[PDB]
Parts: sequence; C-alpha cells; structure tokens
Amino acid sequence: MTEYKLVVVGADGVGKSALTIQLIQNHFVDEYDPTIEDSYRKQVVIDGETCLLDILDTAGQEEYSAMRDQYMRTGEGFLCVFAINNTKSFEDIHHYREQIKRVKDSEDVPMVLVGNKCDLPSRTVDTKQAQDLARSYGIPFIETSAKTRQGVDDAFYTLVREIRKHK
Amino acid sequence: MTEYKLVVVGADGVGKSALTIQLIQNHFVDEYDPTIEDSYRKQVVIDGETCLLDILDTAGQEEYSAMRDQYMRTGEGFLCVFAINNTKSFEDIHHYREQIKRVKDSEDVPMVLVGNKCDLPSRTVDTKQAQDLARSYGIPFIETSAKTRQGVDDAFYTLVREIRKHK
Ligand SMILES: O=C1N[C@H](c2c(CNCCCCCCNCc3[nH]c4ccccc4c3[C@H]3NC(=O)c4ccc(O)cc43)[nH]c3ccccc23)c2cc(O)ccc21
Ligand SMILES: Nc1nc2c(ncn2[C@@H]2O[C@H](COP(=O)(O)OP(=O)(O)CP(=O)(O)O)[C@@H](O)[C@H]2O)c(=O)[nH]1
Ligand SMILES: Nc1nc2c(ncn2[C@@H]2O[C@H](COP(=O)(O)OP(=O)(O)CP(=O)(O)O)[C@@H](O)[C@H]2O)c(=O)[nH]1
Ligand SMILES: [Mg+2]
Ligand SMILES: [Mg+2]
Repeated sequence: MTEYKLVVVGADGVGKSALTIQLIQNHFVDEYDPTIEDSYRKQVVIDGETCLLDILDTAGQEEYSAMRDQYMRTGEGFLCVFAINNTKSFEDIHHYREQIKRVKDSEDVPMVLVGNKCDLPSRTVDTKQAQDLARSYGIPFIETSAKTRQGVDDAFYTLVREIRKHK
Repeated sequence: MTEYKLVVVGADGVGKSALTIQLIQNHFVDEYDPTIEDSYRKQVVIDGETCLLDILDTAGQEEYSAMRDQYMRTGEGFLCVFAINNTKSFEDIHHYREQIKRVKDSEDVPMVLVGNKCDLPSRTVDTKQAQDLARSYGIPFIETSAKTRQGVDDAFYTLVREIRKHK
C-alpha cells in the first residue's frame, strides 16, 4: 500500500487541527487547543487507489519553530493553511513556503494553498489575491471550512494527487 | 520539560482511541474507526510538575501485530486496556503484558491495568477478578469510562507516576 506523508502547516489559529479532525472524525472542534505535534495514519480510497495518509498536524506557535526542519525533510506534501479572516496568516505562507523550499532544496515541492474559515463573513483576504499568490507558486488553491466540511476532502485529496503527479 | 512516552494497548474495540481522545480533546467519540497508529502530544501538570505526554494510540487489530516490537522498545509506560463488558478483551490482557515484559526483558515495566466502559450496565468482567490480575502483576488497576470521563485523568496520571517511580 502506497503511503503519503502529508504535513499541515500555517500560523497559530488558522484551523490546522480542526481541518484534520473534520477530515478524519467528521466533526467540528469549536475549542482552541494549541498543538505541540499530533500524527494520524488513515486508510483512504483516492481515484480508485487505496492508500495510507500519514498526516502530521503541526504547531503554529512560533515557540516550536525549531521542530520544523525535520518534519519538512520527511514530509512529501504540504497543506499551507491560512485563515481568510487573518491577514498575518496569509503573509506567513511565504515564510512557510520558503522554509520548505530551503529544507527540501527544490522549487517543485507538492503543496496546496488552503484558505480556511470560508464560512465566516469577516473576510480580510480576497479570494483573487490568494488565487494570484497560488499562481505565482504554481500550486493549487482551495478555500475550506473545517465547520461545514466545504473543500476539506478536496484539499487533502488534491495534495495526494500533487505528490502522485510529482513522483 | 520532562517527556513521558505512553503507549495505549489492548484488544480491538476496548476504547483505546476514545480514552485518548477524551483525555486530550475532552470529547467522546461514539463512532468505531479502527486505528492503524495515531500519536498525540499534550502538556499537563502532574503533582506540581509541568510535563509532556507523548501518547501512542495503537492498533488493537491483530493485522498490525508486527508493529508492536518497535513501540514496546521505546514506550516508557503502558496503559493495558480491556472492556468490562468484553470477556475476551480481559483474557487478551495477559498476552499484551507477556509481550511487553518479553521486549523490555523485565517484570518491572511501568504499566496500569484499565477497565474501560464502566458506564455500561452489561458487565461480564468482575472488578475483583481484574484487581486480582493487577495484583499478580504488581501494577495499579483503574476502572474508566471514555464517555463520562470517569477515571480517565487518573489512569494517565497514575501511569506517569509509575514511570517516575521506575526512573
Ligand atoms: O521511537 C518511536 N517513536 C514513535 C513514538 C511517538 C511519536 N509518534 C510518531 C511516530 C513516528 C513514526 C514516523 C511515521 N509517523 C509519524 C510521522 N508522520 C509524518 C508525516 C509527515 C512528516 C513526518 C511525519 C512523521 C514523523 N516521521 C519522521 O520522520 C518525522 C520527523 C519529524 C517530525 O516532527 C515527525 C516525524 N510517540 C510515542 C510514544 C510511545 C512510544 C513510541 C512513540 C514510535 C512509534 C512506533 O510505532 C515505534 C517506535 C516509535
Ligand atoms: N468558523 C470557523 N472556525 C474555525 C475553522 N477552523 C478552525 N476554526 C476555529 O479556530 C480556532 C483555532 O482552530 P485550531 O484548529 O485549534 O487551529 P490551529 O491552527 O490548529 C491552532 P495551533 O497552531 O496552535 O495548533 C478554534 O476555535 C476553531 O473552532 C473554520 O473553518 N471555520
Ligand atoms: N459506553 C462506552 N463506549 C465506549 C467507551 N470507550 C469506547 N467506547 C466505544 O467503543 C467503540 C470502539 O472504541 P474505540 O475507541 O475505537 O476502541 P479501540 O480500542 O480504539 C478500537 P481499535 O483497536 O481497532 O483502534 C466505539 O463505538 C466507542 O464509542 C466507553 O468508555 N464507554
Ligand atoms: Mg492545532
Ligand atoms: Mg483505536
């Protein structure tokens, strides 16, 4: 069985854990419990192929910024998550992408730009701006909601297709 | 900060995942999703000491019986779980105990016997029988419910106290 090593990255509070928990447990976590580092091994069927997703739910807190190098080295694909109502989280994407590109020593790293909390009316980042940034990176962009499940399966499955399309 | 590697072991369906998820997320999972291998890191305060719990939620399914050797070598303490309404799960306990003791080459391995699903009225395993088995092992015995949260914090904290004694 083919294994896919996925890493969920982004600023503290964007919904990395809620997106991961929504995908696996089909429920929305309203509580904010800062992550140190959690991992999940889940068997899924993507495009008729049964595969194992090894998902790493990382810390957004800058206090764990030294843990990054090792998980970026072993990670095969990166879900770069920002919140559509948090401008700093969108700006932080560039830093996460540059660090991934540095560690991996490649400009062609499987990545998906994720604009989470798309259920919220308090938007600060235009869809077109996020789309343009994803285009400058040459990566897909998906708007998601860990609450409604909108784009959640699509974000994770697109990332697997990116790793597969790269291999 | 002191780290404690905790391994949750036991028969398929005893509530290893529900106990782990209840401890960390303060949420009861009603669904039965067989585990491959999940890991969680949680910062807690035990007896005035701030520590990090590195919890491995293992597969109860006999199909992943080869994965055991590695995590039994690195695991510092083991939560051995059975369900009070499942006689076979209680009988399987001695097999987990005997494998841990074999891999560690010691009869003094930090362990806690856990009697889960104590919220259920359909009991088939007597508390006295489980207490007597824990006594033959020289380990603590705690009855728990991943649904009500009864004994959950006590089971994990007792295990940490067991590792601290051994160290
Ligand atoms: O020595 C062991 N440590 C593991 C363990 C953990 C940490 N859990 C995770 C597991 C790790 C495996 C790898 C693929 N599963 C974890 C996983 N999924 C990923 C997805 C993307 C990128 C990296 C990873 C990783 C990690 N693998 C790396 O190389 C790596 C680099 C930097 C990271 O920060 C994270 C990872 N907690 C425990 C508590 C008690 C007992 C054992 C443990 C473990 C498990 C096991 O069955 C047998 C032995 C061990
Ligand atoms: N409305 C809405 N709220 C969300 C969404 N995703 C996450 N949240 C909320 O945002 C808060 C933070 O979510 P969380 O999943 O813990 O974010 P995180 O990026 O993992 C935080 P850390 O980096 O510290 O681990 C929570 O209160 C959660 O309910 C979403 O898609 N929509
Ligand atoms: N009433 C009650 N039900 C429980 C309790 N703990 C677990 N369950 C239920 O038992 C079922 C299986 O629980 P689960 O946590 O997946 O057990 P597991 O030992 O992890 C199964 P696997 O070994 O395959 O990973 C679920 O439906 C769950 O809700 C409990 O304390 N009380
Ligand atoms: Mg988180
Ligand atoms: Mg389980």
